[PDB]
Amino acid sequence: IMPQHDQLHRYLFENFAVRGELVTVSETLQQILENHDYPQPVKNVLAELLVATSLLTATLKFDGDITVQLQGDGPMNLAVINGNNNQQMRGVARVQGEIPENADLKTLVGNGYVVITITPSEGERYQGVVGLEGDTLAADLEDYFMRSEELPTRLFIRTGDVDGKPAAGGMLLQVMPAQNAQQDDFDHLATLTETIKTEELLTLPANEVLWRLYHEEEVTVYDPQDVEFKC
Repeated sequence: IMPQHDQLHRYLFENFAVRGELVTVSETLQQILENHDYPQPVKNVLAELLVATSLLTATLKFDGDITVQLQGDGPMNLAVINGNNNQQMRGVARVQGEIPENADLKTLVGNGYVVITITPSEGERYQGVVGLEGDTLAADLEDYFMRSEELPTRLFIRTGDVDGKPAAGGMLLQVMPAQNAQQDDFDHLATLTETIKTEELLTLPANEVLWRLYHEEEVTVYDPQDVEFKC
C-alpha cells in the first residue's frame, strides 16, 4: 500500500481549534517547469506559488476556479498558477528582462501585488489583493491573512531537489474560525512545525512527517487529495 506522487492532506487539532495541511507538489511541478527554459529564481517562485495556491485552495469552502498571480514591474512582470478546488493545477511565468543569477522576490517582481481571484462555478467571485510588504510570499500571505482576513495563518513552504528533479511541498496552520482558539497553543504548534526539514517534507511519507511532529497531539486526519497537472 505505498506509491509515489503529489497529494495534500487535511487535519484538525481537536482540542485546539486549529487545522493544518501538509502537501507535496513536486510532480505537478516537474510538469509546469518543463517545456520552458526558466531561470532558477523563476522556477522557484513558481514552486512557491504552486504550493501557496494549493494550500489556499484547500482551505476555502468552495467549488470552482482560482488564480493566484504575482504582478509588477520586475523582469518577471508575471507569474501565475491556475487551479480549481479539485487541486488540478497549471501555470506559466512571464519573463521580460534581466534576471539576477541569485534573485530575490522583491527583485524578481515589480512593485506589484499578489492577486488571488476566485471564480466559483455558480455565485459571486472573490478578489484578494495582497501587497509585497513582507519578504516571503509565504510571509505576505500570512500577513494578508492577519489583516484583510483576521484569521491567523502560517505558511510553511519548502522548495528543493529530489532525485535531481526539482520538488516542492508545504504546510499550513490556521486558527479555526469563531471557536475562540487560544493564540498560544497555536504559537506552540507553529513553533513546532517551523522545525520541519525541507528534506523530510519532500521525501518522507506525509503520515510519518505528521507523526514526527504532531505525535503528542490529538489529531483528526481527513481523507487526502490529489494534486495534479492540467492540460
